Amino acid sequence: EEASSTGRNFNVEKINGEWHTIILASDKREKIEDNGNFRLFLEQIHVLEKSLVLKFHTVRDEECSELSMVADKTEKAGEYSVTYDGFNTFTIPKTDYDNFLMAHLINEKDGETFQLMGLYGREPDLSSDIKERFAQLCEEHGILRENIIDLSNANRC
Ligand SMILES: CCCCCCCCCO
Repeated sequence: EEASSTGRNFNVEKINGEWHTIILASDKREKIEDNGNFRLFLEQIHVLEKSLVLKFHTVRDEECSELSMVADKTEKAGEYSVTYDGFNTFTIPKTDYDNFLMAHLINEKDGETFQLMGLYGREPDLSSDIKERFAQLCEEHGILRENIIDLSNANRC
C-alpha cells in the first residue's frame, strides 16, 4: 500500500528507520551537484511526536561528514519545515514505507527559491521501475530528467 504525507491514511511512524539517498533532483541543478549544499546522503529518520530527526552525511574530496537536522511539523498536515542553508518546507508525496520514499522540498534563501525532490530507499538502491516512477513525479513538478541525478553508485562512505 502507498501513501502521501498529506493524505488521511498516512502513518508517519512507518517511515521511521534506515534510508539511503538514491536519486536527487532539482530545478536548480547546482544545488545537488558535487559541491552543492543539498547533495545530502540520508541515513536514518527518527520519528517523534511532532518532528522528524534526520541523519545525513555529506561528501567532499572523498571525505564523509555527518550532519543532523530536526524537521518540525508545520500547520499543514504532512508538511515539515527545517532551517538548513535557508528556510525549507517539505512533504512526502509518495511512499510505500518498505521500499521507497519520495520527498518534495521547497528551499527559500536570500529572497529566492528552488524545488528539490528526493528518492530514498530502504536498501542502497531501488528497482529501475521505482526510479522511473520517480522521474514521472519529477516531470509533474516541472523538473527535467537532465536535472535528476542518480547517486546510487556514490551513497556509501
Ligand atoms: C523525509 C525526509 C527527507 C526530506 C528531504 C530532505 C532533502 C535534503 C536535501 O537533499
